[PDB]
Amino acid sequence: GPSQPTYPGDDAPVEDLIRFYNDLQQYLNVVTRHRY
Amino acid sequence: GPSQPTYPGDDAPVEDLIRFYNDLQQYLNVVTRHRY
Ligand SMILES: [Zn+2]
Ligand SMILES: [Zn+2]
Repeated sequence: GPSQPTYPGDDAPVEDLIRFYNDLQQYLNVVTRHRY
Repeated sequence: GPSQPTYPGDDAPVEDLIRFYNDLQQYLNVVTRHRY
């Protein structure tokens, strides 16, 4: 599956936290075998 | 709004990454003024 996303840091702009959130969602969906 | 969640670390168990994901979602919804 996808490799584990890198956390962009506490001080990242909101746009980058949103990007990380989306990548983390995808990662967790694959790890849990639930790609919906 | 809620304070910014603390990242639990790359090596956290999946359950804790899910918990962080949910807390981050709530945080981002409030920051973007879109609590749906
Ligand atoms: Zn892979
Ligand atoms: Zn507050």
